Amino acid sequence: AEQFAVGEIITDMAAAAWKVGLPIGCIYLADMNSSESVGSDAPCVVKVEPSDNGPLFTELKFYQRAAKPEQIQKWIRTRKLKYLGVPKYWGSGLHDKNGKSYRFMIMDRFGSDLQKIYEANAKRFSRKTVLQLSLRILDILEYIHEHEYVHGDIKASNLLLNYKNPDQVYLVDYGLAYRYCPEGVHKAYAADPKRCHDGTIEFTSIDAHNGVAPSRRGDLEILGYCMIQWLTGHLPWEDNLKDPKYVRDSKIRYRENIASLMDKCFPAANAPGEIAKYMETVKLLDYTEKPLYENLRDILLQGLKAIGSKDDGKLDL
Ligand SMILES: [Cl-]
Ligand SMILES: [Cl-]
Ligand SMILES: [Cl-]
Ligand SMILES: [Cl-]
Ligand SMILES: [Cl-]
Repeated sequence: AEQFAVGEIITDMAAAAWKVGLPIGCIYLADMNSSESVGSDAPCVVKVEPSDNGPLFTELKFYQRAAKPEQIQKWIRTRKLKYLGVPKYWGSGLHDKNGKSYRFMIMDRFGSDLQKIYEANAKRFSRKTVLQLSLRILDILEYIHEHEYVHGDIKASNLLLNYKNPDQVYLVDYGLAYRYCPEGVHKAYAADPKRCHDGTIEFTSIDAHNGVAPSRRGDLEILGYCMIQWLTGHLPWEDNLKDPKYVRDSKIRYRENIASLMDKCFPAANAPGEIAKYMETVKLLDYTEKPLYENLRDILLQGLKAIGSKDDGKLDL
């Protein structure tokens, strides 16, 4: 069931016209309407799903609320950032084909995901790379958290490079993102019966393991586990992913004793102190507490000093 005729022109709900190209779920290259065919260097994609697909509705709502082009540029200029790794929303609508109803959404097109680059690099990323990636992820999490959402599923496969700049990383996939703070009121410490997702097992938060709705501390903890994975090739619990009980137990005990996480993950002494410090600060957060994002970035910046570097934006990939 091909939802589009290749090269057709579709009009979104604001009457913006787009042309549909080849497939890169169901995701087609896309560009502005013109007499030219959509090419392999197209700047957008169009995602299309049945109109009763829950995840695309959720993601679309996130993008409409938090990823308006002007909204992101405004933030970038005011916070004095080089860029912001939240993808831009370009439009959406309803498409009916073959007696079926579909929803589509136009968004930025990206280059490679980090997971492929990570594997091509024998499952290792330098300390330089990890610190530079993570500073930019903290800009992204600060942004989405300030617009009432948590991601709950940060990982290398959800991190894409700017197609035209290998130093800019973007966080994608908001189909199971969660609105933790609707209208400024924080969700209570409790399960959300509308939410079925626990994140990705190896990286997810102790909160999600405990069956409660994800909050901001959860996102920062997920990034902690990513940083260790990226630096070492491994997480302590990776041999028991099939049992969630085991994964949660190891996570809980290692939070209680961060020095033994450092000893386990970086054998023969020598753990990078900024990672331990980062974890210690995240440990301090209550469920509903606003993180001190700039302090977290500072910690990471001390790491860059230690290695003879600076925040020069170079991902080194
Ligand atoms: Cl805003
Ligand atoms: Cl994750
Ligand atoms: Cl929450
Ligand atoms: Cl929190
Ligand atoms: Cl290995």
